[PDB]
Amino acid sequence: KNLRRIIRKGIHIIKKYG
Repeated sequence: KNLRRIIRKGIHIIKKYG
């Protein structure tokens, strides 16, 4: 995909998990 890092950026949630 494109802007994947940007697309998921706005989301960046799974990263705030653990």
